[PDB]
Amino acid sequence: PPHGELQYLGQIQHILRCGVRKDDRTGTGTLSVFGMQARYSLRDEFPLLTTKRVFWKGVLEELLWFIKGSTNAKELSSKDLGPVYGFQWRHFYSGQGVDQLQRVIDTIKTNPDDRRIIMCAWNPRDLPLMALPPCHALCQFYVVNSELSCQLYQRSGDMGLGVPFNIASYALLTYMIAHITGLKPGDFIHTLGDAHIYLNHIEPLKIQLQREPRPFPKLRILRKVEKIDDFKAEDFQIEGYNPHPTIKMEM
Amino acid sequence: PPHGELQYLGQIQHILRCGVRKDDRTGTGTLSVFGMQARYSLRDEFPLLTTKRVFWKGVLEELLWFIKGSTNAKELSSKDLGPVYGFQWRHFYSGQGVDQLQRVIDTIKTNPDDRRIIMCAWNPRDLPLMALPPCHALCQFYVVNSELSCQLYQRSGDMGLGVPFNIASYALLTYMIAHITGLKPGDFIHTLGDAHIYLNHIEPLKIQLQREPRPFPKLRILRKVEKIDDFKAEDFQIEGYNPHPTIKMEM
Ligand SMILES: O=C(C[C@@H]1S/C(=N\N=C\c2ccccc2O)N=C1O)Nc1cccc(C(F)(F)F)c1
Ligand SMILES: O=C(C[C@@H]1S/C(=N\N=C\c2ccccc2O)N=C1O)Nc1cccc(C(F)(F)F)c1
Repeated sequence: PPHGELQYLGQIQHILRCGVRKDDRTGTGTLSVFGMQARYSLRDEFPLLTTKRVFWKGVLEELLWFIKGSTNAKELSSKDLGPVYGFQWRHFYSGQGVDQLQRVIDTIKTNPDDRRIIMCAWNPRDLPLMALPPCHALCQFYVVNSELSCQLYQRSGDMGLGVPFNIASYALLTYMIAHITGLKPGDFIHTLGDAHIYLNHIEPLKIQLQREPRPFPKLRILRKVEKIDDFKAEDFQIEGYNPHPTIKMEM
Repeated sequence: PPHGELQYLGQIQHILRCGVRKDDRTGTGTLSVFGMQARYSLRDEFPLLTTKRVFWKGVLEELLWFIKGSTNAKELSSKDLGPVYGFQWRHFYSGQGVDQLQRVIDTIKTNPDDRRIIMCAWNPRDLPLMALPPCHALCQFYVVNSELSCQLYQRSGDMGLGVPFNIASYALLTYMIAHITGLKPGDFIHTLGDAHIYLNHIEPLKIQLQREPRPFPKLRILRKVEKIDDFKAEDFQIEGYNPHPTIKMEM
């Protein structure tokens, strides 16, 4: 079985070769392809990329912050709001609004075959801009044979910085939900609309491309946890993570 | 360049071999895989499948009906509400609610680089069921180099009946929007969550698999059209459609 990270490497390669020039909101140069998908197994492994060191601690901490429902930006001082944007996962507050995350968990428990196990995230800058603002990301969950799978659709994906961080974030989220629903993690599927590489990330990425992936690490949850709000950073241990060196993509 | 329909055939094959048994809402047997994607070129061709005759007339007529915003079910007598569900494309009436379709068209015109060119469809049975009900489908548009591309994400896809019909529907929609925005059709990308085959469709599909695709036909728009509401069925001509025989999938 080939290494899942090869998908990510192949997508970078594909964008470098066939990507077309396209400006973003601020007009600052990307190579762009529309429509991509990769599948990462979560079965006795965890897709924390190995061709560069991924900031796992920030992944964990930021996900925990989102599961809390916190809007205090400084409440996230664990030592530009993207790329996960989980601000409306819990409320739209101790009972005000729909709780998307809790609804996902309950549906998985009350009707695992449901095709509507879906949670959305919005870029907060979009909210005052218009009514019925489009989500930045939709997350769909899926259960078969006691395995929980997750598919993330992002309307756009920064391949150098955001994507590897998002792969780890939603994989971690899936591990958490599986844990509290008594299921085993299955697949994480990552699907993009506008998949793009910033011009200034090109050379660093060309170097990363020449690196050989190493076996993905494992994620262990060290305690028995009951409710999604109960997880702490200390309950998690990444083991066997042997990545190539950090790459600084200069945003 | 291999025939795009081969993607569809390969996905059927993949579901037959690796699909797992999963019940739907009514509990009536499918083989299921989670997460799929196919890309169909719209450049001087139109992805109306050839390994069985696709009911083009119903495709066109139903899309036109949705663009109208009609809720009179009998208003669609052009001779179970799925699989497109375009009921909220225009209103949520001559000015009441967000007009998703018109907003897509305007954004394409006022800011073609926008990553938020998105329109959603809901299964109407979901609406009274809960607040913030998940869409059945999200449709994202994308513009580069005067080409309009479209990606449809469906939370679930009936591979035998719904999928081929949806491929033609969203391809047609893309042709229409391109026409009125002065762009050329690019790619239609079809992405599924729960991609599935009903048990009773298996044998018919196994037979369809042994059929060789023929070149896709072309779609011609016969008149110069200005606003999306102005299209009529008569403005469209499918040419060079030489499909294998009709296959009845017995729902
Ligand atoms: O600096 C960031 C940016 C993070 S990091 C990120 N994406 N990371 C990608 C990434 C990280 C490590 C290795 C490879 C990667 O691609 N997205 C974010 O929102 N977050 C942050 C972390 C700690 C503290 C602070 C604060 F609060 F601003 F000081 C911010
Ligand atoms: O019977 C249908 C079902 C259509 S057809 C469809 N999907 N078609 C798939 C398909 C069609 C032709 C060939 C191959 C296919 O896979 N989905 C639908 O909603 N629609 C219809 C058409 C005309 C008239 C009526 C009415 F109003 F009920 F009488 C309904």
